[PDB]
Amino acid sequence: STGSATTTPIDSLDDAYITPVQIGTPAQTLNLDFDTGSSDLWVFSSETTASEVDGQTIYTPSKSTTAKLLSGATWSISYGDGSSSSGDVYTDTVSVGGLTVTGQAVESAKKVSSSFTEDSTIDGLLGLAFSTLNTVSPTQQKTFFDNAKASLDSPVFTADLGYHAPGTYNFGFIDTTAYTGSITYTAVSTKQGFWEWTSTGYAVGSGTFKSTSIDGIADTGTTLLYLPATVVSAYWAQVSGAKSSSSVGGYVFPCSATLPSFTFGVGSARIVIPGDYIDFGPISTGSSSCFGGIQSSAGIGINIFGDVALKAAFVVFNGATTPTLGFASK
Repeated sequence: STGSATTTPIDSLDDAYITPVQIGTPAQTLNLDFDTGSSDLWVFSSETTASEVDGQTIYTPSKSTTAKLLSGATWSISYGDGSSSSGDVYTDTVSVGGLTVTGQAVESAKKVSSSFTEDSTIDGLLGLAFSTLNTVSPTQQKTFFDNAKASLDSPVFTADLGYHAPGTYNFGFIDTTAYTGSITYTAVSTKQGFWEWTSTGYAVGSGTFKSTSIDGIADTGTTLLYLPATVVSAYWAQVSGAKSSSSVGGYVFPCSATLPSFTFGVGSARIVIPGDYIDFGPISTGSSSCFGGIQSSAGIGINIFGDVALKAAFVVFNGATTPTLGFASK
């Protein structure tokens, strides 16, 4: 089997991407944030504290003939941005782009933090990291991908995120029309439960490539590119007037600037992020200070190849017995 679903930016900045997901019988379609940096499929639901729901579409398990309470199971998750959610668990039928999993754990939120409430466009998350990070207790649950894997034509999924445009998540096949050149594969460590890999270096604009190992995670659920302070300083030094602002929370730059590209290495291959992808617009409405899309990972504890980086590539998440990651230009 295979599946193919379109993923759409939630706003004009590509702050996140939503993908429609069918849950239950009859289908209830919710727009979920596919997150390769976490491993819980959780939704706004009929159980979510009413004051914490503001515009989201909810899953109502009592209206699904295939829903079953997973008795005694609870979940609770905290994300890198300080947001969180928790609740109980049902199993139900879940379909993405025509690919169906029966008995998928669907984690129903009883509580969500303010950032989730405030984002009316995101009805939940669908985790695509390794199932070892799943938070369900006392019986850990598998991700949608892990459940689907054995049925897929090939044990892979691909992320093809758009810049200010829709893109595609495919399951079970590699669309050879969706990228240019060849796919370069690179080793993955699953020791921390992430799609963790080592970039071979970087360049700023038309500058020379610096060969240096940068360990980080491929994370579709993180908006920006978070890299070591040395790398980030080298980038922003090429933008007149750019500075790190503790009050704003990162690097800012004059909105009048033209940003240089940023290149990262995948083995001997190179992925180029155009300068425009690094512009996250005014820090506040009407400001002439703009927020940068490349930020320091110092004090996160991990480097993160988030959407800024991933949307410049066609990315293969290879879930074979020894997982790997593939990157191609597009």
